[PDB]
Amino acid sequence: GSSGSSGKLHYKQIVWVKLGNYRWWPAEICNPRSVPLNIQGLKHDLGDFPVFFFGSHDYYWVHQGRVFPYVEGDKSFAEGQTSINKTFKKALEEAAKRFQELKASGPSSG
Repeated sequence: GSSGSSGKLHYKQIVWVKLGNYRWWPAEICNPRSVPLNIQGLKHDLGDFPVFFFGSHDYYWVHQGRVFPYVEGDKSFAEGQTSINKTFKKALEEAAKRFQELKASGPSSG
């Protein structure tokens, strides 16, 4: 916001999506004005914001605190000799792109 700001996730932000077990899935918080009504229509309570699931490409409303901040200069978890080859990877790549895109965007508020 302005003066004293540091908390709660903000739209257009790369984070980690919790699915279950040691397995996870990257995603980026999106805005309700961005996603289609189809998503908007989705009910909610509070905090829960629209997020886009990479690889799959699906929007959902998930509370906050369950998602983690995706780092760039580091990983040590999902990278280093891999012979899986699945949607995940596709998501990983996308998740990366976005992160690179977000930061790589014209100046407009913020």
